Amino acid sequence: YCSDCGADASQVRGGYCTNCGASADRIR
Repeated sequence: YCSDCGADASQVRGGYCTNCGASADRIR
């Protein structure tokens, strides 16, 4: 998941969370 908004890991792409824009480091 994305720690900054809680979107599902499957929603990251190109090094960012494609929902809220967070960087890849914030995924857990």
